[PDB]
Amino acid sequence: GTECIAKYNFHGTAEQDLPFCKGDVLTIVAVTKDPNWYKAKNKVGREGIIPANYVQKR
Repeated sequence: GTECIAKYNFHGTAEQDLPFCKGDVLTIVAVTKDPNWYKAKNKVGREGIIPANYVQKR
């Protein structure tokens, strides 16, 4: 997985979203049908969909 850093706070929008905080380090675990959304995983192991825009590659 490729690590990312959250640029902003994200409160989910739907059941499948992965909420996170600015500064958080996430690992993109998969790409989705939509280019603006990725599936990632956080520190404690939770997974969900996040916006490609709120996150900074490496």
